[PDB]
Amino acid sequence: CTCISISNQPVNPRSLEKLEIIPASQFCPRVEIIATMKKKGEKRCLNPESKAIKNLLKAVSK
Amino acid sequence: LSRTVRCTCISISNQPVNPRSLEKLEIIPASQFCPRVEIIATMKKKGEKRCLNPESKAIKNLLKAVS
Amino acid sequence: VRCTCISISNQPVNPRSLEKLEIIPASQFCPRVEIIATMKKKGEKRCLNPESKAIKNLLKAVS
Amino acid sequence: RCTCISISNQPVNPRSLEKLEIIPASQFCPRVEIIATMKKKGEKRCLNPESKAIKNLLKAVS
Repeated sequence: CTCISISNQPVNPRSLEKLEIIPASQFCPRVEIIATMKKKGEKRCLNPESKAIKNLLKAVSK
Repeated sequence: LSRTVRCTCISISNQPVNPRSLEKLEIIPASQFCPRVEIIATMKKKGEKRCLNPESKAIKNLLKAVS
Repeated sequence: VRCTCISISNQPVNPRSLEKLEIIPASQFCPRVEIIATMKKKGEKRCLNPESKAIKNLLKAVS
Repeated sequence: RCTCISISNQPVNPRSLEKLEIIPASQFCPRVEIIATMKKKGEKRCLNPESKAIKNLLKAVS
């Protein structure tokens, strides 16, 4: 897929420009949570398993 | 200061979306370029881009649903 | 469709802060050319003047 | 991680283009990319930033 490497690193919501979620397609057996950081626009993936993701979305809501 | 450009969504839809029909989904929290969160649903069919109303209680379950 | 540009800046673009640059030719619900530039920092967008020449340069300087 | 996997070779009618975007070589994708969004069925297509045509096409669409 798009992630060459998933990250277990925490990401502070307030540093999120746009969070992207791409459910398992027909040519990518697995979920993909790509975060796009503000500064520099750093793009890194997120381990779908990690627990903080299980609430990072609820965060980017307000 | 005042913002130069507009937000990405002309309209936000209250209609719910079946998680399995989503091909993508992206949350874009506010900024001083679009002072409000825009939830964009990218459907599988006709690569259409429908925006979802973050207010809709519907667009609060669709996220856990995708993972 | 609509025109995303509320404004257009005559300021010069940091050819190296240019995260991404879009060129939306004139449509129907937006009868004009819009040149949007997203700067890396914060990923903030800024419209550029398509009549200006800063474009002949910048645009070319980005390929 | 890059957006463009395989840049296209065949010419894009300078008018039949709905939107064009340039992403200069970044710390997240070593190469200057050019995605041509097509009106009809809004297909997406990576152009070849080298074809002398492109250099001119980016000019024409302004």
